[PDB]
Amino acid sequence: GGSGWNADNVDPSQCIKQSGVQYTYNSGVSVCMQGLNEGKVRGVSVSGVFYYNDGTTSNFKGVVTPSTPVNTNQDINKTNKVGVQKYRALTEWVGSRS
Repeated sequence: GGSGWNADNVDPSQCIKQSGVQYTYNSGVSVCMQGLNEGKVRGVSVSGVFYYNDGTTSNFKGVVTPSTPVNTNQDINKTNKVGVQKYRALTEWVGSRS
């Protein structure tokens, strides 16, 4: 039987918003704390990759929690020197499978 709310009907891309170069958990949204409050979630996993025209890629993975933010501000001097061509971010629910 269906239990009602399913973290599957909520996109994790809207649960976490990126500000400048920082990631923060949006607890101001009832759905985001709905799963965290029931203990069916532990937060949202976010990964970021910086593509450098130098043909090199860096990948930093971390978990965004209302108490632990993730900064993509890795090496801006390298990016300001050559710049970033494509930027990709992946967001998945962390906790119960599916």
